[PDB]
Amino acid sequence: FGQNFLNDQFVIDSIVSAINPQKGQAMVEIGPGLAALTEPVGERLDQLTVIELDRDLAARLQTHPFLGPKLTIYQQDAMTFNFGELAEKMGQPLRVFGNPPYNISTPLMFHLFSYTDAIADMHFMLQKEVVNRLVAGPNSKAYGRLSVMAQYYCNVIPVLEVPPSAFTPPPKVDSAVVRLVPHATMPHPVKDVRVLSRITTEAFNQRRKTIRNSLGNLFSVEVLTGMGIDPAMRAENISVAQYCQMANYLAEN
Ligand SMILES: [Cl-]
Ligand SMILES: [Cl-]
Repeated sequence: FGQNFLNDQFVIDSIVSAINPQKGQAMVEIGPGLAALTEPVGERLDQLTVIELDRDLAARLQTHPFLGPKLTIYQQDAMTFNFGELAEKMGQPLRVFGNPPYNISTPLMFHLFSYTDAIADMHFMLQKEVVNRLVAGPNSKAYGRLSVMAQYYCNVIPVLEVPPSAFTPPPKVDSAVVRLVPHATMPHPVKDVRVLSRITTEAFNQRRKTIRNSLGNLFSVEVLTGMGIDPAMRAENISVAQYCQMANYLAEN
């Protein structure tokens, strides 16, 4: 449980103009809620898809006077949803947007990243501290596994800052809308993304320990220094490119 609904008309119109929905596109809203974004987005379209977990909230959109005829509604967890299959059915990549429940906001990005070409872009309302993590550069408390994985997959652009008073009820923290665009060309292509995922996982479990300590399991001291990496570095010190280099190393050797 845990839902906060956008109430601010001027913020909503900002988010909507930021998303810039256009007829012909395959928009998919996650957590439409009380139709705060769904209404104004819907008005611009002839067809819309929404995934809403709450049984009552999904039922209400079904009988909405204007949205009703335009909507395909999936009453379920967005985590269990095959977006690739939808993009296949739609015949084009999806523009996913909305306000995912906090409890799945991190896993859903990962889920969505794996469909790669099936997603045109994403506009999400998320906790501020998560937006900080997504866009974080090295040498920061916010820089972590998520930073590296998201930046591997996507251009990450913070779009709008949203204070709690634009929600009923207000949340305990600040929020931000973030745009994520899967890379047309991978800046740091990686032969096996599973390896990058693993390196980052094991690296960031031991943030304080040095890369030499934290992943002496996977790389010898010579391998790291042969890559230009200082073994005395902690996980926060290693650039996104460097992580991708290490992943490419293990896959090729
Ligand atoms: Cl309503
Ligand atoms: Cl992290």
